[PDB]
Amino acid sequence: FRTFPGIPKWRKTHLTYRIVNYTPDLPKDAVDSAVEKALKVWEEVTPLTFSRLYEGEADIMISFAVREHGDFYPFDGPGNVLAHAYAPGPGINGDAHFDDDEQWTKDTTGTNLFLVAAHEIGHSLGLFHSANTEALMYPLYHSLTDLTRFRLSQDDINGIQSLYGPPP
Ligand SMILES: CC1(c2ccc(Oc3ccccc3)cc2)C(=O)NC(=O)NC1=O
Ligand SMILES: [Ca+2]
Ligand SMILES: [Ca+2]
Ligand SMILES: [Ca+2]
Ligand SMILES: [Zn+2]
Ligand SMILES: [Zn+2]
Repeated sequence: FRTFPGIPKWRKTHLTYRIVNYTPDLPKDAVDSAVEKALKVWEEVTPLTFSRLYEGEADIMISFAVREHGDFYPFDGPGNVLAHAYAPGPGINGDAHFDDDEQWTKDTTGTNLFLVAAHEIGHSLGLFHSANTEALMYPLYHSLTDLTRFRLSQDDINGIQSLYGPPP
C-alpha cells in the first residue's frame, strides 16, 4: 500500500460526511446506498465511524460536477478521470468529487458508483495508490463479475489499519 507524502491522516475516528448533491444517473436512494456501503468497507476494519450530515461542513464533502468545479483539477468529460479525492485535513482535504460526465451505475453496465466511491474514500482516509493488482487502491478501474464477491485486499486492510488501528 502507499500513503500520501508526510502521511496526513484524520486525528479522530468519528468522521462526518455530507452528500451535497446527486447525479442524474441513479435514484438518490441508490446513490445513498452506494456511498454508505463504500464507507462501511473501511469502517468494518478500523475504529472509524462515519456520521451523515445534511447541511454545513462535514469532514468529507461528496459532490458530483463536470469540468471546472472549483479546485485545481478540472474533470475531463466521459472516461479518463472518474472522480478524485483529497487526503485528510481541513477544508477541501478529505473531500470526494465524482465526474458527472461519467455514466454512474449500480452494476457492471457502466462505471460502478459503489466501487469508485470505495476507492475514493480510501484516498479521503489517507491511502494513496497500491502496486497490488488486487487492491481496491490499485489505480486501475475494473468493474466486477459480481459485486457480491467484492472484498478489500489484505494490502488495503493493512494500509488502513497501519493508520487507524483495527476495530476496538
Ligand atoms: C483513475 C482513478 C480510479 C478511481 C476509482 C477506481 O475504482 C476501482 C479501483 C480498483 C479496482 C476497481 C475499481 C480506480 C481508479 C484513480 O487512480 N484515482 C482516483 O482517485 N480517481 C480515478 O479516476
Ligand atoms: Ca472523466
Ligand atoms: Ca473536507
Ligand atoms: Ca452522469
Ligand atoms: Zn475536484
Ligand atoms: Zn486513486
